[PDB]
Amino acid sequence: SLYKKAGFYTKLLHDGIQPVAAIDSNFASFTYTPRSLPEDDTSMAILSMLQDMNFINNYKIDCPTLARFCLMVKKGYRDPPYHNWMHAFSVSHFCYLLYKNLELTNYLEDIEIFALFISCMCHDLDHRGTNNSFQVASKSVLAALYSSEGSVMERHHFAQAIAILNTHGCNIFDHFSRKDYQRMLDLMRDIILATDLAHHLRIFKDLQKMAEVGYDRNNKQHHRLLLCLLMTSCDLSDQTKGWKTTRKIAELIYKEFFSQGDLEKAMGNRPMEMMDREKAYIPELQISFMEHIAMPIYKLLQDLFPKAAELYERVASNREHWTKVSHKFTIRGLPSNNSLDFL
Ligand SMILES: FC(F)(F)c1ccc(C2(Nc3nc(Cl)nc4[nH]ncc34)CC2)cc1
Ligand SMILES: [Mg+2]
Ligand SMILES: [Zn+2]
Repeated sequence: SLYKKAGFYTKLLHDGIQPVAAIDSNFASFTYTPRSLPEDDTSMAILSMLQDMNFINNYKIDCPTLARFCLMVKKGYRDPPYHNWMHAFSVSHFCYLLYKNLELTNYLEDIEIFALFISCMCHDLDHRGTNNSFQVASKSVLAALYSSEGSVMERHHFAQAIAILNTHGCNIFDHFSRKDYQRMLDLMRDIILATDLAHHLRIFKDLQKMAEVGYDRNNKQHHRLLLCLLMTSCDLSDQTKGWKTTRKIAELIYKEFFSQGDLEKAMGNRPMEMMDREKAYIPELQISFMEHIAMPIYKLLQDLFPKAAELYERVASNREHWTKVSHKFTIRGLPSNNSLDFL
């Protein structure tokens, strides 16, 4: 359960902005797997995505500042099995895919799409590999600061994003007017807070009403609801890839969850079944998660955007795969080598 922080640019300045096709001919496709990109090339890819969506020119972002901001964001992640920089990078890449494939400019303002992308990069900053309940039970400093207000980790991720912006030479919004700077801060707050599953459960009925009634580009509340759904779709986007990706990501999620469970047992507390390596049955847990969480999210995206139908079908397909592998996976927890390669 010990996950380190790396700390407390010239290569990026020389040629950090590359045309996206030079990274991969399939870079703008829903079939691209951003986790296949070497970690050392992710900062360059973030700049390339911002350049390709024309945010650098349109918002007059200073490249050296953007380069330092990206490197600070990357250094802001610890190394738990799942909630690390590679997860934030892939979430950010999915946000770029939504922009490239769904024509978001017809549903949201350019500033909202910009905030969505930046929020994707920052959304799990300084994650400790533990959930909100753990912060409360361990009586952590983060729970002392935010438990009374809800979404302990999410409030911390936002606070860490703000601290990066307040670091000298990293303020990418420095030249914005007081009104636009505040709007960026407000959007990032709401978008990051939408990554709390408890928040998604609370607004579901309203998201399912919006899809039923149809999207209204002049309803400010519809813009807020869409941003929440888009953020959760980016957060769970590993579920829209091939079966090898979903299987590997399930292995990382449970390595992280089981370490939290071992830590709660060492504290003399009984963990949730899904966090207990002696009780958890991963195929059944993934089928419930796919059915209750990911599948309804992508079905809502399909209802609002017809081009997103392939995403839902890919998620439904990965859920069907868990049913088929459950015959070959006959143990609780993970095998001794923490790998699901045997499947
Ligand atoms: F809000 C939301 F965006 F929908 C969201 C919902 C769940 C989660 C996490 N929990 C999961 N639990 C299980 Cl069993 N499998 C998983 N696969 N990918 C994620 C995830 C990672 C914390 C994050 C965001
Ligand atoms: Mg999170
Ligand atoms: Zn996340």
